[PDB]
Amino acid sequence: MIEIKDKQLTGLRFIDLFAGLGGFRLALESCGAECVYSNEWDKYAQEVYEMNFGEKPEGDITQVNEKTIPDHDILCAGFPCQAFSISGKQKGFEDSRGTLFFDIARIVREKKPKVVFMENVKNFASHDNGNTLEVVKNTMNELDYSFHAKVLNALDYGIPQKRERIYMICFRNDLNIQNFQFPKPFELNTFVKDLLLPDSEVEHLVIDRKDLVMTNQEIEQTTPKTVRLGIVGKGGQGERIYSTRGIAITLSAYGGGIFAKTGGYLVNGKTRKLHPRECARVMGYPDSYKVHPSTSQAYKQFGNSVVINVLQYIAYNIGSSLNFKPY
DNA sequence: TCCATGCGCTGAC
DNA sequence: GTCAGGCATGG
Ligand SMILES: Nc1ncnc2c1ncn2[C@@H]1O[C@H](CSCC[C@H](N)C(=O)O)[C@@H](O)[C@H]1O
Repeated sequence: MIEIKDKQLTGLRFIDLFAGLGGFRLALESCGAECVYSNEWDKYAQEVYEMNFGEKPEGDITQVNEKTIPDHDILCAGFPCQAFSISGKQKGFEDSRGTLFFDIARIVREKKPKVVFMENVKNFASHDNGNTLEVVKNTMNELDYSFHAKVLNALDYGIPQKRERIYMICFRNDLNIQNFQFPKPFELNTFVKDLLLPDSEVEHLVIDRKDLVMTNQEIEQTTPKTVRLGIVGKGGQGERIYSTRGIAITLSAYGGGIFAKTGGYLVNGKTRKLHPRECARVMGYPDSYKVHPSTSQAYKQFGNSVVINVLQYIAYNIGSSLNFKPY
């Protein structure tokens, strides 16, 4: 994550729904905002969240009485994407994990915050011929909010990872916000190799497959894209090796393959998965953030997480708009 | 709400 | 054609 000099969100309160690792909290707090409520039902996610923030999030949001939630100015929610990912069944709203948005609507209807800040996968904008997005837009409009949505790629915001997500920002109408804008992209100057740990700390992650097949030669010039160098097995998900001179592929939470949830990388002549810490760095998490003791749960959590830097730029712009109150 | 891995198709080219 | 992006099942 980066450092924010002008704390645009100072004095504002927000709630951390579907908290997970707490990426939204890190981002909003870096801007001076105060967290007054968090919710997450995963046991292991609750443990890591408590390790880094000192409090346990409330459980299953579907069984929480919205009136119970503390007044707040901004509602943050990176809700479940498994039902919308192109890698799954795309049942969307017909999936038990695809209805959480309505829980969000339910909370908004009661608390009416100034801002609703949501996140999901890129496919959310196209899912079901765009009906899924329209449903969200209309729901928010009927709740008396403006709706701003855009897919952003982490690689355009200083992070060496290809992670395209849809960001949806909504301002309550009585605030008359007409100047909100998604941050503009900029040149990437950091690559996977620059975030790697020393070889002496990841020897155990090295994988030596006899069926490795180099499909491309290692490049010598860094580039803002994923560069596949080869594959193992049939080359499916988790069986693809990439160059550290390029950017990391998107981290997976439920993915498989021999290089499961991180993908494989060519490092100093050897192929290996990424270490939890490296996963934290590709997600913009500061080295001071404590990862969950179970590496398996750590990979899962980062796979589901958001990129801190992208949320920071957006949070700053939300604040910039809320603070423009000329006479 | 355990950990591991071979898929087996989908969306955007 | 090229390639990035959870489910099912075994222990
Ligand atoms: N009914 C529910 N109540 C509370 N949390 C839920 C839920 N259904 C799913 N979740 C949680 O929703 C999260 C979606 S992924 C969220 C990532 C998070 N924003 C980050 O910063 O790391 C997961 O951690 C998952 O366990």
